[PDB]
Amino acid sequence: PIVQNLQGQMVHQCISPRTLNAWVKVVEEKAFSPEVIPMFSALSCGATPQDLNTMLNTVGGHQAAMQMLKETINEEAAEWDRLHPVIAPGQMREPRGSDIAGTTSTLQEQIGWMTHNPPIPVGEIYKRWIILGLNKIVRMYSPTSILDIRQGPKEPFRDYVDRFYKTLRAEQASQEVKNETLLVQNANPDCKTILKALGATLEEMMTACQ
Amino acid sequence: PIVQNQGQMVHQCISPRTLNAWVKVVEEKAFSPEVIPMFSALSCGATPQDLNTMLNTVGGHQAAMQMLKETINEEAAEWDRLHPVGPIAPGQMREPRGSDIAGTTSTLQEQIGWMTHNPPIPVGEIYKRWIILGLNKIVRMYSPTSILDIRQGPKEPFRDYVDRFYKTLRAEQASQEVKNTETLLVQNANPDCKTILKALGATLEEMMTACQ
Amino acid sequence: PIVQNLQGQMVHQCISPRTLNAWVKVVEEKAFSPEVIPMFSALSCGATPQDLNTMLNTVGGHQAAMQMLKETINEEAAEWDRLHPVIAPGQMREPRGSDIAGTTSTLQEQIGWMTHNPPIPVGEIYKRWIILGLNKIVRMYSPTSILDIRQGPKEPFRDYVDRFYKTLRAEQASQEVKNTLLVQNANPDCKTILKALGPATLEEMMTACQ
Amino acid sequence: PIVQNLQGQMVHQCISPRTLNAWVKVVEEKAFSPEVIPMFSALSCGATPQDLNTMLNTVGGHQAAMQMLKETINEEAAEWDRLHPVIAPGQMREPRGSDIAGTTSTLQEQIGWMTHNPPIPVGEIYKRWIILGLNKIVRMYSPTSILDIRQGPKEPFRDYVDRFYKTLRAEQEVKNTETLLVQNANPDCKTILKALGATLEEMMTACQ
Amino acid sequence: PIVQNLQGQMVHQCISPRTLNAWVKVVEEKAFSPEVIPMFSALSCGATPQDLNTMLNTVGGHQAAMQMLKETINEEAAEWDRLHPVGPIAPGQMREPRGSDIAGTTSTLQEQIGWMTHNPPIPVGEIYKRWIILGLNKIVRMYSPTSILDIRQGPKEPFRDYVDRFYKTLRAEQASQEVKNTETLLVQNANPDCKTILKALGPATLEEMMTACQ
Amino acid sequence: PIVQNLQGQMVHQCISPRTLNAWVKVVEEKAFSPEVIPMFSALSCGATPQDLNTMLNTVGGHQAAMQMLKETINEEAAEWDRLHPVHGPIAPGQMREPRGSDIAGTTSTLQEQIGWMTHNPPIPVGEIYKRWIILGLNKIVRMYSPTSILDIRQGPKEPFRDYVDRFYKTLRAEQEVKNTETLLVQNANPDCKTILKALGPATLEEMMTACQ
Ligand SMILES: COc1ccc(-n2c([C@H](Cc3cc(F)cc(F)c3)NC(=O)CN3CCN(S(=O)(=O)c4ccc(N)cc4)CC3=O)nc3ccccc3c2=O)cc1
Ligand SMILES: COc1ccc(-n2c([C@H](Cc3cc(F)cc(F)c3)NC(=O)CN3CCN(S(=O)(=O)c4ccc(N)cc4)CC3=O)nc3ccccc3c2=O)cc1
Ligand SMILES: COc1ccc(-n2c([C@H](Cc3cc(F)cc(F)c3)NC(=O)CN3CCN(S(=O)(=O)c4ccc(N)cc4)CC3=O)nc3ccccc3c2=O)cc1
Ligand SMILES: COc1ccc(-n2c([C@H](Cc3cc(F)cc(F)c3)NC(=O)CN3CCN(S(=O)(=O)c4ccc(N)cc4)CC3=O)nc3ccccc3c2=O)cc1
Ligand SMILES: COc1ccc(-n2c([C@H](Cc3cc(F)cc(F)c3)NC(=O)CN3CCN(S(=O)(=O)c4ccc(N)cc4)CC3=O)nc3ccccc3c2=O)cc1
Ligand SMILES: COc1ccc(-n2c([C@H](Cc3cc(F)cc(F)c3)NC(=O)CN3CCN(S(=O)(=O)c4ccc(N)cc4)CC3=O)nc3ccccc3c2=O)cc1
Repeated sequence: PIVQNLQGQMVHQCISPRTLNAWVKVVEEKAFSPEVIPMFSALSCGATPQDLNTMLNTVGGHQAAMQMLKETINEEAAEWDRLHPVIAPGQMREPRGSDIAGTTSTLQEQIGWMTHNPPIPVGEIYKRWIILGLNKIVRMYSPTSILDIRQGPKEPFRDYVDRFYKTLRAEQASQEVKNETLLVQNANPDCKTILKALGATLEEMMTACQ
Repeated sequence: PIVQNQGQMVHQCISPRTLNAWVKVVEEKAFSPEVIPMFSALSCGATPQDLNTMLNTVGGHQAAMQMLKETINEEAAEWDRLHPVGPIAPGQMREPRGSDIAGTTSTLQEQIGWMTHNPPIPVGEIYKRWIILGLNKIVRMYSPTSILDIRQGPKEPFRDYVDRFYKTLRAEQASQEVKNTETLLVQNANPDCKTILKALGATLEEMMTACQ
Repeated sequence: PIVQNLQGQMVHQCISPRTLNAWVKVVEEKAFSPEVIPMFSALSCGATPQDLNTMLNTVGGHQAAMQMLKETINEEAAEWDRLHPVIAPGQMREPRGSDIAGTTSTLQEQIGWMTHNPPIPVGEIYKRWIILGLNKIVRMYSPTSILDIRQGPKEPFRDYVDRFYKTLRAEQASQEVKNTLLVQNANPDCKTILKALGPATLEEMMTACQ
Repeated sequence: PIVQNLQGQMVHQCISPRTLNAWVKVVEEKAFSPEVIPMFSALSCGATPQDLNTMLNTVGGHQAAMQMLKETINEEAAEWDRLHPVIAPGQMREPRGSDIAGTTSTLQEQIGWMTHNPPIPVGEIYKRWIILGLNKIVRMYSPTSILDIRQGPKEPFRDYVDRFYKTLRAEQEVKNTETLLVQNANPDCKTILKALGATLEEMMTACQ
Repeated sequence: PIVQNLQGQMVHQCISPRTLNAWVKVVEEKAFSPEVIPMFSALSCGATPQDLNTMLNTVGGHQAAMQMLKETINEEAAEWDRLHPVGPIAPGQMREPRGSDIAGTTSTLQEQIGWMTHNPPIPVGEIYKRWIILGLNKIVRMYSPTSILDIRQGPKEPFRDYVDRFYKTLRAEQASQEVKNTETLLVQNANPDCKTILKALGPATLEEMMTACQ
Repeated sequence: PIVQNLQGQMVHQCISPRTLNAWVKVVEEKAFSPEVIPMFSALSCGATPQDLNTMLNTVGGHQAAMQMLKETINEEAAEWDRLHPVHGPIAPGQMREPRGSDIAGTTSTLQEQIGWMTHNPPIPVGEIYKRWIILGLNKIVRMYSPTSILDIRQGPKEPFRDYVDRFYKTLRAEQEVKNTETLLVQNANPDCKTILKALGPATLEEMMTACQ
């Protein structure tokens, strides 16, 4: 990553083993559950594109997902190249899409762009792209539609809701589309009665159905 | 988080140690009360971004986490009432709205600016306050039993009963005036103990010795 | 905690996850075995009262013990307030009992008191109180009286002694009061052997009975 | 490794136990699965040739692979010696192939070359060679040809693809994908896939 | 412990949790096997007497051993007090430590640091450590199950195993390494088949004896 | 060990618990498999002779091996004393030449050891002693090696790769004399030996493909 020495300067560090291991475990244990994204994002704090490639490369298995991911990166790099078409000796060049994915850039270039003032945050840009791709995967790997999350007849409301919102987190839509109407619909009769009786916070709905 | 290098205050990444610690806490302890202090400790120094990171890494408990978002909305709206916010002065640092504190509408730089500025606007600590509010409501929610239903089993050692009593009591939300203890504790004691305890006019230490 | 930067200044750090986890494990694994006290004391090296509260709060279960602990803290804070009753703008105020327990003080105050020269070691004072309470608990949680630690007829002396001293460690009295019963409670075969020596090191007694 | 002190200077550190253990575990758990290469590369960030030797030496087992590896290093060192044939008192000498593998160089030389301006990145060069050898091994240890990765008749497309690309990784103009993937798909899917002109996302939706 | 800041000065740190845990595990896993001593010594690198007390206090169980240990410390502190007797101290100045100051009983942490970091150092940490290690040796011998005399090579026991037992057992026992000075009782206690073979060589390296009996 | 402070100076550190534990585990898990040597060498990066003694002392069990090791150290210290005999009473203040036993950390203090190592030019007593220990560790590894390379014959149902793995593992335990693809072919089973003999004495890669 790039991080700040107790002096003041911004310097390149290696990825820790702690971070490497953390990432592999995440992927091993949690597949492409949604909470992988924030965990990836956190574990890639400071990351150069090189570090992001390292991280993705250490993922074995899920190679369909990872090819899908490469496709999503191609799309976003091509779009970057549309919006910013691209040389002076000594000076620092503008990065193409493929420079951001760390394909055509060297580490030094990547550091140059990131630590320059103002920064070209190629790490953060590539990360944005990877996270796009990771969302598409998470939805892909999502087993069940939110429509098929119905409260079991002997299912405590809380459990149902847990499933509801877990499932909902996996899917991709405007948070307008994601914004407690299907929650009530899919509730079981006993609860739906109780919930329909109110005009309500989730806290209220969960108390009411407890 | 924000922490101290030399002498200057600087942004660090969240450690993997901290991330893992938080996930484990939530995996192992659900929303047992001791999650709150553990969250608070593990979020020492945290920017709102770090707090979001932490909450995002929680998979499962998504009902709780939506409940949490609601509690944050309530407190942000109230913040916006108490501190209304033009085009800001160029260069200068703007007043944060509620949603800036939850790290929704602020950038990391803004968040750092507010926290490290002198005097500090401790957006990290404010958001943390809100999250902890929400976490308490959840802990009460996830609490299975009312303190009224904590009755000493007929073959239950007093100490165990008390452990349950106070564990259960910790889960519930009220002024410690309302929680103020050694009245329902005695009531709910089993006969053998209730006799012994009623005999005294007493510390918990004394009650536990007496019933041992 | 408060600890020293490689420069020289005394500065506040967060509690490490390592320390948090260490403390929880201690309590999970060892309950209120006596060796919890020194382990708590070590893990609270440098601690502000805030850190001490954090640590105690992370203990789930043993809530009877922890209420008992709060009572012991009340006693000692009230006594502090007896011995030291009692504001100037800018200046640093004298801490009441409840300021030491971190109830009524802010972190800044706590740091102020501790890092001031001369120090008001509120961390160390509160720690003293907590350790008082922890001793009362350890005695409480102690199953057996030292009087009831009798060497089994087929029990190796060393085991007996191990039990003896473990049990003895749990109980609360001046080490004058703890400073005879080891020999008394020994089984006949050993008691003969031990009585044969002139009121002897433990090493000697354990060799003699081996 | 060679890494940067909070001051600013470049200095030699020992390999951490964390790194050593990490590497051994990788090799124990993942054998010569492809993701070992990037994991080796990451864990050898900063490495002197000495550190690279250390790392390879700590691998017990897979001694066939490791001899194969030595052969690949010989080839690349000999080639280095062809392309750069090879002292002034005080001054720093040009490294032969065997100096890069850390066989004939001392640690000091290795540091000298790496930290000199401009750098002679013997660490990175040797690493390049090791990674060459590691690829040959990964292909060796690969059980199945991409030709023999056929979608089972009751195999979900995603699983098939996972196998396809895992297998493909073990073996990029030549690797260039959405031609043998379709060929080897089972009938039901091949129909559906042939119907499109397509991203993998699209193909996987279509076959789901 | 006392350790050196990246500047240059010597400063007190807390004991790490890593160190605490390490010590407890050692004692849990390895009891009073001999390799506990060097492990204690290593884990107590830099230690103040306070840190040494902390470490010993975190040991639960083995309380017989730990009382034995206290006795050994009393003996050595009393002897210290004989060899270095100690008025009201000069104001400001640093006092001579009694035995009980070295065990961290009567000294404060500040005193302990003062003694250790002063030039020349009074290495109270290292002295107390010396005492603890004395006591730990007596314990290790105590907890040692078998005498070296009773380590006889089994009739179907490979020599190497026998030797492993021999020297493990020998390590547990306390005498001058003159008294421990090896390849005499090792041969005696060897089983017949080996004793023949070993006696055939002229009083030989251990390597040679182990090859010969393989 | 001796290592470099982020300033620039060379300073003594304690051995980490991480390093101690690492070493013990290595020895527990891997006995005297050959890869213990490089692992020891790595874990003893920076080591004073004191640190090397610490490390060896923490090894319980394998006490035969460890006595064998002491013998190997005696041999090499005596030889050191032959090649470098020691000067009267030493110059006051000045740093003395180390005898063999000073290098094994038997007769030297830590300060002396640091003095020798950090002096310019360095007397690398750590590295010298390490050399000796590694000599002894090799003799042990060969000792603890169960099988001769001659007795590594490819099983009739043994995949070549496995055979080779055994071959070279075994060979590592025991480089002109070690120089290889001659006994490897000899000891191959008939089916493979045919195939391998067909190629003109070939890389190992080629031999392993051919026999796969
Ligand atoms: C498409 O965007 C890309 C493509 C490549 C990289 N890239 C990479 C990426 C990082 C990566 C990993 C992922 F899991 C998912 C991602 F999205 C990104 N790794 C690789 O490409 C390595 N790698 C080899 C090729 N194949 S394959 O199966 O044989 C194959 C062959 C042909 C076709 N058509 C399809 C697949 C698998 C594979 O992994 N590694 C770098 C390492 C060192 C320096 C540079 C790079 C760099 O640039 C980065 C982004
Ligand atoms: C309610 O206040 C908020 C709202 C959003 C955030 N927020 C967040 C928060 C952090 C968070 C996590 C919690 F578990 C609980 C909390 F209270 C806070 N997480 C997310 O938004 C991620 N996320 C996706 C959306 N849903 S959902 O189920 O599809 C869904 C969709 C619509 C409706 N109406 C209900 C549910 C689940 C989910 O998590 N992550 C950020 C990351 C990067 C920058 C910014 C942010 C930021 O702003 C923070 C506080
Ligand atoms: C008794 O002295 C005290 C009392 C409270 C605190 N204190 C604390 C303490 C620290 C603590 C934890 C212990 F396990 C044991 C201890 F002795 C000390 N914790 C709490 O107050 C948290 N907490 C909630 C209340 N109860 S209860 O069961 O509902 C309950 C209900 C009715 C009655 N009458 C009594 C108790 C349990 C509980 O835990 N946490 C702080 C955090 C942030 C800033 C400040 C504080 C601060 O001041 C510290 C010392
Ligand atoms: C081939 O290129 C080389 C050759 C040697 C080294 N090298 C090394 C290498 C590192 C290494 C490890 C690998 F797994 C794979 C690699 F490719 C590279 N390790 C060793 O040499 C150790 N080692 C000895 C030789 N054999 S063997 O079985 O006896 C043998 C003998 C004859 C024949 N024909 C076949 C096999 C096994 C063995 O392991 N260790 C160093 C350590 C200290 C300083 C220097 C060195 C250095 O130079 C490095 C690269
Ligand atoms: C004998 O020399 C000593 C005596 C006491 C200490 N000492 C200590 C020592 C350190 C220690 C631990 C060991 F495992 C072994 C050692 F050798 C040394 N620990 C204790 O005192 C704790 N402790 C309490 C007393 N008993 S007991 O069973 O009730 C008991 C009762 C009656 C009789 N006659 C004998 C024992 C058990 C016990 O454990 N802890 C300090 C902590 C804070 C500041 C100071 C001290 C300090 O000075 C250090 C050395
Ligand atoms: C021969 O070279 C030596 C001899 C001794 C040391 N040495 C040591 C060495 C380090 C060491 C460990 C090894 F596993 C193997 C090695 F080769 C080297 N350790 C010991 O001496 C510890 N130790 C105790 C004695 N015995 S025994 O079985 O009772 C015994 C008694 C008599 C006879 N004849 C045979 C065996 C076993 C034992 O273990 N520890 C130091 C620690 C503190 C300061 C100094 C020293 C120092 O000098 C170092 C090198």
